[PDB]
Amino acid sequence: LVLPTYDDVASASERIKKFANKTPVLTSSTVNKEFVAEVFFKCENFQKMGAFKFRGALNALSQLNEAQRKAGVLTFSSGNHAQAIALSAKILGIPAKIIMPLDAPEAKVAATKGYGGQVIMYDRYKDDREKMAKEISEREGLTIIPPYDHPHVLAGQGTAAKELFEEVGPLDALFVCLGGGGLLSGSALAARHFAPNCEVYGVEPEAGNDGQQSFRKGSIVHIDTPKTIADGAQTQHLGNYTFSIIKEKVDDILTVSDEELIDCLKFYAARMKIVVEPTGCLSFAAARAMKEKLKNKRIGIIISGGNVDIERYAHFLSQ
Amino acid sequence: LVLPTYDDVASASERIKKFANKTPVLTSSTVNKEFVAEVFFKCENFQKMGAFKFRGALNALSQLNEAQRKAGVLTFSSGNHAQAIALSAKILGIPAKIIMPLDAPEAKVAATKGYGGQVIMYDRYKDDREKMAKEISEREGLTIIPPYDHPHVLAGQGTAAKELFEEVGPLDALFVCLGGGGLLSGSALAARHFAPNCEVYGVEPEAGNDGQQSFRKGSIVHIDTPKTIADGAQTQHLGNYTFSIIKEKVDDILTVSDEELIDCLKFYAARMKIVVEPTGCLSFAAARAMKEKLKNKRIGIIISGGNVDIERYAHFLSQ
Ligand SMILES: *C[C@@H](NCc1c(COP(=O)(O)O)cnc(C)c1O)C(=O)O
Ligand SMILES: *C[C@@H](NCc1c(COP(=O)(O)O)cnc(C)c1O)C(=O)O
Ligand SMILES: [Mg+2]
Ligand SMILES: [Mg+2]
Repeated sequence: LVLPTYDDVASASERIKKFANKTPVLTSSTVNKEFVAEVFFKCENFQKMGAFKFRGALNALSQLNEAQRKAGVLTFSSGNHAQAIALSAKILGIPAKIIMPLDAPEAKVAATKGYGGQVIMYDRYKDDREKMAKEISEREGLTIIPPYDHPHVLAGQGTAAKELFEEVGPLDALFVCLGGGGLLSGSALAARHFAPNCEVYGVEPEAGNDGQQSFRKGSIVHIDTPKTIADGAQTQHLGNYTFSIIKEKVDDILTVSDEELIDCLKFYAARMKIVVEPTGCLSFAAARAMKEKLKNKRIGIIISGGNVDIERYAHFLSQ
Repeated sequence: LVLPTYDDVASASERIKKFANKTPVLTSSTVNKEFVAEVFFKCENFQKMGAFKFRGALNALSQLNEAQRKAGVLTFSSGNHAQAIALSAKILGIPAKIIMPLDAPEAKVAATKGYGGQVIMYDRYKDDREKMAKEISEREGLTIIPPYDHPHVLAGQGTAAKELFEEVGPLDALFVCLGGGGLLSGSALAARHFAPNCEVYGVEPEAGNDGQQSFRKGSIVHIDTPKTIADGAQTQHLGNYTFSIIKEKVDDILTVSDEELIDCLKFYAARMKIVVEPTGCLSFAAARAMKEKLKNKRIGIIISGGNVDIERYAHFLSQ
């Protein structure tokens, strides 16, 4: 397995520079005073299509040759990669078919269809979406662009962390949300380059801690689809490419409860005035849980996305 | 009445440069495509203490001499000026007494007390807060720093628009929220300097359209405290300083219903991933109402603040 390196992340910055947002970095006096540290939040919830996924989607599709682009692409996603792929595809004039979980946030399904993506659904807790993807693409001659286990995809995701380090310099610790591992693996590549001594932390919801288990065990652990509000991290196992990198460049994998996620979501709205989806609350929820360790340090927090159904979001804020 | 000019706004930029945030400017593809225009949002909901008020408070208090600072200051506010004054006062070691409406968002009262401000309350719909302010300050020897009708205060507020023009250049139109007129007057001064031909629009909630009435009539119109969710724009009349400027440098005053505000609040959360308080939704709500007029133009939208009680905010999002 030929693994991507930091070079690919740097090259990805160039391919997306034309359409991606150089998301702002926010800081909070309450957080810094509370943590007795300097905390920097990379806001991918302000990225095109509301999440960091646009980076990986565009970097991947941009490397498709003329025949591939015209032939069309296929992907499976919990919603954000689906939107990112649809948007990127429309921009490049590429036909796109997307396989989405039936219980995906309606806002994610709607944006995907609006961007021009043909949606097909699956049962997140019982269906084998990859098997569906493979067969469909094999039968229709479509190029599969995985939501995370692909060199171009993960290298692209790493551009967010790249921008964070270039804007604020080396950090003592970096917290990243963890689903399949594309964001974490890409971020780890950036971290090792800009700050080789940065502690890189992956964060998964407690019910879906396969990644953590894999990291401890040394091999990929498979679990049944986890029940959690972090709808963007219900993966059953890590990707092969992503795990190979996570295994060597990640320092630890933490978990937080849905309860902790909700408190974090309320914190973001109330104190930082931003809308963050549950999955985007993993990194900060974990950081809060270990504030004692972050005293007098510089911490980076990746805010992966803000795509939620408003009705659902209002409900969370009400807890 | 000696009116402040753009010079004061420029000098205010210097006095606050040490503690104020140079809030980011956001743009949205949905908005630009919907409006067929380039729309720039100045996010004061990311300012220190969650609103644009920090600018005017700091600029004013920074111009207090040693005796005045030690003597302490007093103010009356619906909540944001209260927080801004409290924060600014703590930074400068100034004792601060604040008069707040009993039905002010609990988050605003709490932050004011947390910043170290002594709070005293009044009945927004029946009490004469200015009379209370005058007597209390006269009896205790305190310097009154008005929430808007004061040269330093309004000049300070104008620094947000100053940053907006310096960052994106002249605009065809600028929408600003309107309560007492400090933000609008200050913004108008900045607009006339950076883009003398910019259309400057003030926006008030329909029930509290005294400002609009004043602008048409040519004199200050007084109304009973308006009932509206725009808790930051329930002023009964415009300030003397602010109206004198609004009268000469503002092109029109528009109104929007609370219903329109709620739709705007949901839009900000859903599409732009930011938390905006009802009062902060006036400017954009109006702009949407006249999109036809903004076609193929460059529009500036001031997002004045994001201070809301989460419970209340969740409730609005649920409509
Ligand atoms: C790819 C998947 N999106 C997931 C997601 C993550 C986790 O990313 P990784 O799966 O490990 O790469 C973190 N935050 C958010 C907001 C989202 O969506 C998809 O959408 O298909
Ligand atoms: C000063 C007052 N704050 C009001 C406010 C406005 C309107 O400002 P002007 O009163 O005309 O200067 C617009 N948006 C927000 C969010 C707020 O608070 C106060 O807090 O005392
Ligand atoms: Mg997992
Ligand atoms: Mg009014």
